[PDB]
Amino acid sequence: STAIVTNVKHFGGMGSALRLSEAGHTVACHDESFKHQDELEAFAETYPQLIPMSEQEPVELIEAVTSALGHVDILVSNDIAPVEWRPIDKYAVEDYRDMVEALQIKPFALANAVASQMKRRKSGHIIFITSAASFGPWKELSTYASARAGASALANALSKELGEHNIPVFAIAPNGVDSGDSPYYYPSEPWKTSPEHVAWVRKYTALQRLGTQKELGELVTFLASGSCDYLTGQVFWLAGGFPVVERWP
Amino acid sequence: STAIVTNVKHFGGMGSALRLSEAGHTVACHDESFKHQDELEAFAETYPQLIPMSEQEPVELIEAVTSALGHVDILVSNDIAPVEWRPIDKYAVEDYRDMVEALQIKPFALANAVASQMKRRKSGHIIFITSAASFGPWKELSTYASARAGASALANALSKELGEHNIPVFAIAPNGVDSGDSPYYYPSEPWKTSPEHVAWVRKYTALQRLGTQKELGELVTFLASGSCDYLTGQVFWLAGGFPVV
Amino acid sequence: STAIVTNVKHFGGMGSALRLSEAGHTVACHDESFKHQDELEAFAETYPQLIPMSEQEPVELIEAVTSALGHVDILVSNDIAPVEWRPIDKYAVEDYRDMVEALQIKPFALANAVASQMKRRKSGHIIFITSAASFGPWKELSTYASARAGASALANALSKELGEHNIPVFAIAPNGVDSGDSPYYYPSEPWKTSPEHVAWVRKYTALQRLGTQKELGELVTFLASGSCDYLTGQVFWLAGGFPVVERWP
Amino acid sequence: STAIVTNVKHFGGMGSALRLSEAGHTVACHDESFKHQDELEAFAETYPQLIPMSEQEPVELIEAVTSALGHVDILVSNDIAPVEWRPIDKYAVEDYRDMVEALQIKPFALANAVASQMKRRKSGHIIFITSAASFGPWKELSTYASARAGASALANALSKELGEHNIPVFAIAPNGVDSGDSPYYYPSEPWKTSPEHVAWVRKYTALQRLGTQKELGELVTFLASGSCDYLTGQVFWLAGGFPVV
Ligand SMILES: CCOC(=O)C[C@H](O)CC#N
Ligand SMILES: CCOC(=O)C[C@H](O)CC#N
Ligand SMILES: [Cl-]
Ligand SMILES: [Cl-]
Repeated sequence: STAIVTNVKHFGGMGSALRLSEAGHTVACHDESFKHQDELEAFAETYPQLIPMSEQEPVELIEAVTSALGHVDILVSNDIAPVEWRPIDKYAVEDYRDMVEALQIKPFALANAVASQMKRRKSGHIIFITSAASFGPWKELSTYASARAGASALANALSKELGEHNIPVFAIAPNGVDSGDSPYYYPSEPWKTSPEHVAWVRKYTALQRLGTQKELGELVTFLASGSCDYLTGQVFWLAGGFPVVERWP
Repeated sequence: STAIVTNVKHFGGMGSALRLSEAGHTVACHDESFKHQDELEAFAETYPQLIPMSEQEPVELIEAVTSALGHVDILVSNDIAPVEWRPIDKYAVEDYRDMVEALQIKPFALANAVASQMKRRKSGHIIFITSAASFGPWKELSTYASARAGASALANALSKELGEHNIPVFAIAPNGVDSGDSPYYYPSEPWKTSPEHVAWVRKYTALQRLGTQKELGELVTFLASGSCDYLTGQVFWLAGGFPVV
Repeated sequence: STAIVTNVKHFGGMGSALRLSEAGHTVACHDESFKHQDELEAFAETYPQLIPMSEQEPVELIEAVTSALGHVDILVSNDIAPVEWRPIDKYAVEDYRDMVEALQIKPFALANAVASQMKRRKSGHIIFITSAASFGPWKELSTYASARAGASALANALSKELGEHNIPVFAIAPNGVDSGDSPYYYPSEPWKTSPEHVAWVRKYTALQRLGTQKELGELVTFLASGSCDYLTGQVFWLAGGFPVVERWP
Repeated sequence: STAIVTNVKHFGGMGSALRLSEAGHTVACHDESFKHQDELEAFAETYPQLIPMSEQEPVELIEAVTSALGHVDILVSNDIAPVEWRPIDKYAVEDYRDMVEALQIKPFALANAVASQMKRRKSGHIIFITSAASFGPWKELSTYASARAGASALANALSKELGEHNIPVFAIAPNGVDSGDSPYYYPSEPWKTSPEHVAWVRKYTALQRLGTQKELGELVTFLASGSCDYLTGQVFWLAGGFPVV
């Protein structure tokens, strides 16, 4: 079993890669910083179980992995963009097109690049990492919440055509997952150290804590194992019960 | 009260434009065919209570309506694109982009173009016509279902920020709505006439029939009326109960 | 067209009755207080357009209305119970059975009592008034949120069998609808006068205000008019955008 | 780690009990047939790693497990009732009550009976097995679909208060899961053997097959493991993609 995890330094990247690899997948990793050989080889050295790739674009990346490693069994599309908290009327149309490019077009392109090989052998798994923002409580996140919805609905829709070929498709919609040094989307500073951030979390999530990288990695790996292919199409709300609101004053 | 309905000859266009008009709104209309003065004039003669514009892109359409009728109270973004049933590996990436542009970037642009003047007047209603295909039963409809889902979520997201400025936002997600001569998406031929289509509609929908332009128009007109602003954010599933098994 | 509205003094009762009647329905009204003729006739006097009934139980009530007025076209099941904000382990099983009796069994019994006459003439509308609590943000409302869900799912399920008979079925799930002198569920004191209650509302709803009885009545009446039978099965979230949560600290 | 699985011979019972056991939980089992020492003993011989109880009602079942194995870490409320396809006007009101009691009051009672000891230990997992029939495509299933929806919402509601005490709550809503000899709800005869059933499953579900007890059991065991507590509140749609059109 060979896996691709994208943007491996951010968001759900490391949880996914590290846990897939503990389980025994062979894990090829994409990141933007891997443009640079200095960065690539420092990651390889830091994590000798993982296989970093330099390729950046979807068709590029799939083919390199296929040639180097024989075929792609598991695709984890771990998509990122910075959130821009503007009122609607202060965006340009181009800003949404960029957001949609990074969050919705991307996972479609990776799924387009890899499907035919997966269909041909009647096996594969496909996992999009999206966001609990999809139909959520926030305001002034309109470009971000909607693009994430497009992505979650894509996974569900793909699940229905790819069933005949024995290929499960899933979407994982997180909130409040600790991201360590990564700014996407809950870095340990400030979320783990600033007393207000710590309090906001305790207020508004049912479990009263951040979720861990391990919990997200454990999920990606459960879905990829083939123990429960029958859940195909599921959007998973990986949000620790967020939001909760307290009883009336 | 001034309204804009886009792509007026297709999908929920006529339903929406005609009902708004009966209700006393001044309804400006957009459509691709109004590029051609020829077609525009034919429309205006047939529909003296509607006012068809030639303008095609969102900002010029909004500016032109604003300048000739003096402020948009109501936007109905009636969005359409040719659905092509294909398996995921047979599409060009560029085909998804085109489909997202017509079904998803376009309602954003129209909202983006009208939002600041509605906030200033603290008054307005915004309606996206999307689709019941979002998270639906279909296969090989992946581009369409997902683009339409993006558009529905956009309506919900905007309702949340625009509430504060007294501006309700809605999506209407149809299936099986009669589109007359238009092929977007259930044209009278064949859906009303071919025995085998009539029976498919009768089997997989609860009311056992197609929805009408009057039903669609009546919903748009109620939403826009100011009578039930407190539904803001809602996705209405206009599908007569589809599917049934 | 003849309508029944239940518990007419509470919740969505008056909005429903008054607006149905403005539209030209003949409106028969049920309330618990109508047990007492003193209360009945004061309501009749106060509102001469409306027809109060004394009957309390579903079979009882339907038959009286049918005999007095010829047939029932529109059923508005406007169901109430006091919410009890306990932790789960502090309920008795009986407390949930009571809640389920008042919120879920009741609307089923009224729909059971009236269906056959509606099926026979191939016309009718059925409206349950439930609650946005159904899958909501609250805690320690567990008996209340779930019973309301049972009721909303009932409406949807009934819509699918009653389509062949041209009978639309809907569920209206409110939050924060001003209820005047009624304690179910947002009385004007304190919600309209106490500065904290007013503030909580501004914090957490998108429109930053209570919803009105008129807005709810306008909806029941729109659905009953037959202008848009094609929405059958809809659960309407009549909650003014609740909940919203502010940007990160 | 101690678990309880109810109605163990039906629906998701064996899936759940057997997988939990393989994972090192001590699994107590309940079932109507364990009224009769006869049947209980036959079960215990066949399944030496499972421990069947005779107790029938929620509080005695919980007390008896607590006293013989010393604290319930895991509740799996595997709920069942005979579905009778009838139109709304043909049911007795009392038939809805019975259906609500078995599918909805029962998981409440079991949760109600175990919650305080889990809060004290700040440790526990609670899983309801419900149904994909909630807001589904079926007609004349009104009592069943609604009772199951009540049960699913109960899981979500409890997750919200029990979070604070470190106790995750879940529902699993199945369709088309092989139930072996059990008639709740897809027995091997006929669903595995009759040509016409095999083809219906093949047509209306995306994976074109029935789910297995191993798949169900693997989900329960993952949820209960402590590995992904942050999903708490989730309704898992275990339906292989049903329906498709
Ligand atoms: C705008 C706040 O961010 C989120 O909603 C969640 C984020 O997208 C994913 C995580 N963790
Ligand atoms: C427990 C708080 O009450 C609600 O959720 C809304 C209420 O049930 C209906 C209204 N208005
Ligand atoms: Cl349509
Ligand atoms: Cl099942």
